[PDB]
Amino acid sequence: AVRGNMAARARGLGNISGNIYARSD
Amino acid sequence: EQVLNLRRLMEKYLEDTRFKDDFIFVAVDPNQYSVPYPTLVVMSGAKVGDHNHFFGYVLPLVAGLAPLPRREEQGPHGNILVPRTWVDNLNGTFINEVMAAMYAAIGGKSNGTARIAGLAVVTNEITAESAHLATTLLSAADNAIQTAIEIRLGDKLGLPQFNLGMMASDQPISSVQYNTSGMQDSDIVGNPVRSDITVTISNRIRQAMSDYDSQQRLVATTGYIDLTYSPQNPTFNQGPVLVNGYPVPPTVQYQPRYVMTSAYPLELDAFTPNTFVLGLIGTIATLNSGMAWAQSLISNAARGIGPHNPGALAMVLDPEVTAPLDLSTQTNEQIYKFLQQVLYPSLLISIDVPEEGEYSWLLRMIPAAEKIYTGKVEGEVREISEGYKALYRAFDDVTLGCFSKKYQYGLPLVYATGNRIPLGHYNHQDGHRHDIRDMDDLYMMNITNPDTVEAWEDSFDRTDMTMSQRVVARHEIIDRVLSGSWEQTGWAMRYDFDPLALQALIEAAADAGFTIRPENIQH
Amino acid sequence: TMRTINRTLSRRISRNTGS
Amino acid sequence: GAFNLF
Repeated sequence: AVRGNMAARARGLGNISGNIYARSD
Repeated sequence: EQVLNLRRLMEKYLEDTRFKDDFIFVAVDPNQYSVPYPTLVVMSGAKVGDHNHFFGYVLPLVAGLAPLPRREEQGPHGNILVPRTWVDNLNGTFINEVMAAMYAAIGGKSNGTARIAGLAVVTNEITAESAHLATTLLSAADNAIQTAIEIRLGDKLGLPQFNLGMMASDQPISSVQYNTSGMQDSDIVGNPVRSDITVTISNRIRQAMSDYDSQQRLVATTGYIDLTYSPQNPTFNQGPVLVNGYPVPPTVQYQPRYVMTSAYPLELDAFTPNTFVLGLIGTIATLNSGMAWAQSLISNAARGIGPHNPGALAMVLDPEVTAPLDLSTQTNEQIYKFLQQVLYPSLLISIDVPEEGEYSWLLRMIPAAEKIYTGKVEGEVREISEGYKALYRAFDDVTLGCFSKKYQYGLPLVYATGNRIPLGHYNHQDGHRHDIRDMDDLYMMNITNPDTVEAWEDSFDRTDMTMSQRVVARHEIIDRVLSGSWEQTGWAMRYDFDPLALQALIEAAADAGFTIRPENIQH
Repeated sequence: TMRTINRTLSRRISRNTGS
Repeated sequence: GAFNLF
């Protein structure tokens, strides 16, 4: 067979919305 | 004699306050009940209408007893011996005996109703000089009982719950600390917990006229970073792997993973699932602020050769290399460039759920939401389970009803990995006790031979292996590595979240008027 | 609002007491 | 089993 976990790659969180951060001034 | 001392200390502490008659203590011992260990039960009641409702907290004491032996099981090839711990002896008979004792304590079935609100095992001896531990246990039991009462009867008793609307007139902040040398965090019993990354969420206050500055700390979270083997197959005539719509170098074969180990309040008196959701939101927001999670590996690389050296990946990168590389003389950007060639630019969010402990009652909701649909016959639309409903309701209530508009009802929220993780501690060479969870993939790469690494990864990844086989393999590897000088205390299970659900939750929190300003992020 | 959260969501036994 | 104990 083939070693490794294939489902773990698809569950990664890449980026989130930028509106959660407080705006300067 | 452990039950008597603990009960005496609790009663002595309570004798001076105004809550003398609010608690009932029940002692259960094997000489009259079918229980494996001596236990103490702390009970409290609440009255709605003309009915009484009682809730109890169970505290078995196992200090001074012999450890459990191994059990022989049935396998595909033959018979295997599986290790066991204290929690394995708490079956339905124990629950029935505890319920019978609780009912006998209050007077009978006609005097009210009784339910179990939590369970925690105490592995340390209790003497006549342990007032602090007794006070902490009493506080934890009271918090659990009050939270259960609120959850069950808030609508009838008019008891509110935390939500993001109470932080509208203030400025939340966050901070992160990377520490890996010295003592670690401790639990209520006093056992070490791995605390490689610590995140604190606070609130900023300024006086209107006097211009004074102060802050209020709410909750804290601890965890660490692990690695998972996940090679990419280009030879199957498939498209290239895209992360955030960007291709990756062909040499990347490892996926970073974040594991949460604990969460506790700092100045808040009550800890509810809503507070846990707030802490999770804060941790997610902080950890993604400019790739701040790689700072842990960058800092770990500054120590040089050691069990946590990230330079062991040089052997993966080049087969000719046979020794870990030393990166203590490289700049931060050089280390980042080196890491970019072997690691995926993404993070996996996971959590360890203990089978028993101080906050197991709170954290048991995550496993309950893994099963979405009950197989009951339906007229038109399939029925949805109760744990999923509870988790969805908590998520929607924290964000004031925006999660429902952002996320579709019925989509997955939690996945199960199927790995059972042991809990314990061992003696470190620096004179302190360290968490048994220090043994990970990097430790095997830096300390052991590639065969052990392959066996560890196969045990963590193979799908044609039962739970007992994986447990036996990991136990054998740990015993061989540590020469048998360690102690086990319990079990834990690992679950991970859905990234789409997390993104929807972040968007809903942003849409509710909640913002956070990290204060410690560098570069 | 956040200043008196312990009054709104109170518990009988508190871990911290102060001097 | 512990999660469904009580």
